[PDB]
Amino acid sequence: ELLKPRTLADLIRILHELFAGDEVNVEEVQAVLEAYESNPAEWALYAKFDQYRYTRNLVDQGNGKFNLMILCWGEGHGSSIHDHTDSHCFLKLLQGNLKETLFDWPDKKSNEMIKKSERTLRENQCAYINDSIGLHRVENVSHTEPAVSLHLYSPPFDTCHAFDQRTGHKNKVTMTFHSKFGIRTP
Ligand SMILES: [Fe+3]
Repeated sequence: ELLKPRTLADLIRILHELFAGDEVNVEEVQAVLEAYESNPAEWALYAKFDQYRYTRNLVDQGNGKFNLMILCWGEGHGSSIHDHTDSHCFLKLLQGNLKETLFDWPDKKSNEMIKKSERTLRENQCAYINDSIGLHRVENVSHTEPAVSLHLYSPPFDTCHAFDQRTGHKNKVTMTFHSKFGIRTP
């Protein structure tokens, strides 16, 4: 029985129920994430920005089944084209807008990675991606509005690959958390 999360804490409790087992009902997780109405007071603790690039702020470790984090994107901040390390990845906008550009997996031959499509994710919308679907880049293209997004990855992962748009070549990157449970972790 999927009920509307009343608060971020309620959403976290519901997610612990949806990940109690070994598999993931993607549509139900996406539905509950989308149904939570962003309330800035509830996540202010995690909204720690950096002037130079987006930050990753861990909110919950999902009893080992998933990492729930909040990403804070300053104006013009964006990610690399990347994969998701054989994990499910849900992205819900809490504030602002983000541009998501989708790319297919490159072939072994060096070549320009041409985008398949792009879309604007708006406040409260939840997107989903996994390696079977493809790769993506996420960017806050706004010149005046910082963006904040809520991400859930299952299983949790600490590394992924960044892809060079000019060649398709990839390199392993290790993800680092700017804060954990509201505490800056330098
Ligand atoms: Fe991603």
